[PDB]
Amino acid sequence: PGAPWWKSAVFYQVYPRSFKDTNGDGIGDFKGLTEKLDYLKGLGIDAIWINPHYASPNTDNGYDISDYREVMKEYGTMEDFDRLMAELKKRGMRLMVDVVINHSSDQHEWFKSSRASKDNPYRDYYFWRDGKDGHEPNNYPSFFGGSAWEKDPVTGQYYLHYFGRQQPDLNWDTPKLREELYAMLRFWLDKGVSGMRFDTVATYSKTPGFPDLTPEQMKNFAEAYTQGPNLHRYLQEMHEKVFDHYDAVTAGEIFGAPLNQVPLFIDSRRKELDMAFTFDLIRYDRALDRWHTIPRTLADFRQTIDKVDAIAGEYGWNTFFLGNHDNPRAVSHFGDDRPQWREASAKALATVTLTQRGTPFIFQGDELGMTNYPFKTLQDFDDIEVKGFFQDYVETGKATAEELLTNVALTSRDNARTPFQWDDSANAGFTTGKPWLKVNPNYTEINAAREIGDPKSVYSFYRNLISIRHETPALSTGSYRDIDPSNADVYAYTRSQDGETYLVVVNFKAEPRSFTLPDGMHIAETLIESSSPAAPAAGAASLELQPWQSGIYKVK
Ligand SMILES: O[C@H]1[C@H](O)[C@@H](O)CN2CC[C@H](O)[C@H]12
Ligand SMILES: [Ca+2]
Repeated sequence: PGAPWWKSAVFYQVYPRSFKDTNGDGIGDFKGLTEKLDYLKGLGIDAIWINPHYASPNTDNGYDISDYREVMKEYGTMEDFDRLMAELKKRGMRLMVDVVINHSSDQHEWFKSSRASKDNPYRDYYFWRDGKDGHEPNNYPSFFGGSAWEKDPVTGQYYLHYFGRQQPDLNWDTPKLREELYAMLRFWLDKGVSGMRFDTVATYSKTPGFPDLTPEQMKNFAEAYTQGPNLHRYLQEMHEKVFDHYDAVTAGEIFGAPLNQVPLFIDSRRKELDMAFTFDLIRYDRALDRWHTIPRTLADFRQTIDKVDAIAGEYGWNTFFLGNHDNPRAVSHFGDDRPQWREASAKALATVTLTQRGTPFIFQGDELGMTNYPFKTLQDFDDIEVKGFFQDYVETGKATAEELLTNVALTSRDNARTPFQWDDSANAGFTTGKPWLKVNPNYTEINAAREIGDPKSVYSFYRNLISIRHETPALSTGSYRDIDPSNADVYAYTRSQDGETYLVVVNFKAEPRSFTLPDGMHIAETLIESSSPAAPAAGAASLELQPWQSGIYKVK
């Protein structure tokens, strides 16, 4: 046969709100993105995943949708969206949109209607329950602070919201609701979108009766929220009624679920979703409370990647990324963002990202080596999630405001949301006004204009890597083997296909290291290296590595 285009594609994630402002209000928009398509095409991007672009009050920057058929006012008009679509097609590029249907905004007409009385036809489009013992219906906590149940004086009942209080969860147990969601998907699919990514797909099915979580379940409530008994039945129904009739690739953001459950969502035979977005790797060093970090090593990094790759089996398929809108900057998180190591570790991480088995997603700015932001106060964070931590940990006295600041500065989602650094003009050329979130001061040295014409820049390294992955089948769809899962200094692995085998070797330490190839394996050619003064000699049986050196080789 032949593998789907998405298996060998290189994606780029665009967080519109922080990509390019074209009208000075401080917020990125569609015209800004459209304006930059040549830039992304020049980088080598085959497809783009854009975060929510629908009408929204923005309590959660797009993830709280008030109208699924209207574009977000801040991003432009439907006309602008259409133009973006057309310009993408002109360049033979594809678009993947985010689909948020676990919950809607509390400003969506379905909710306004639903909440008005106990007897309207939209009551069951959401979850309404009586409280118990003078308290909420049960002990369900919300990811964004306090209880997941909010009382509404109009009826005396509580509505469910796993996330924000203004993000009431939709009721998938109601057939009419499901049908409205399907009609909604076709609306966008009919416009030609090539892919759909489903925000927290594993939480659609709620547990019948809403019994309290046990003390143990309470310790990782996210997991219990992915245990609805009708989850896969709904996902299968959605595929049968919708995707079965289209040519779009589907991807699921499997948030909170144990890795062993992943295959149920992506095994092509099950006819649910095509690709998986998991959190195991990107949160491999994150505490349960989500704002503390736990020390880990390369050994933990690779072993996690090893498990994730393994559950894709023969019929499944994974996405791979080191960054996104919900996590700290890749170079800061996995590399070394100190002035003297930022570029070297950034290039090394790029080598990892583009040689992994699965479909790579490059988050905007990582091609430049962008870092975390130097937050000084809790007020420097815009994120609703941080407010949630304050409510749950500072007001309850479990931690001081300074403790929260110290720790969340390294885990916050806002680290990834500061304006993309185009050049060194005001606000790194992101806007002519005041950015919605402060630009990182390091924009004077880290910016696209400065790296674009520099063949030694992190940008060029990514471009060269993308070019190379595109020309080497084994690097996309080939098998994967970790040479030594327990090694905490150097990450080395092979990718193979149709007799050809490649070797990737990446030094994660800021010191010289050595690597001996597996018995009987020899360097045949060097495809590329970063931070290396000399390529190995043909036939080499070992490698000498500089601090943070990376390389892709064809072996024999
Ligand atoms: O970005 C968030 C968003 O705030 C919510 O709609 C929930 N989603 C699931 C968790 C994932 O990170 C994503
Ligand atoms: Ca704007």
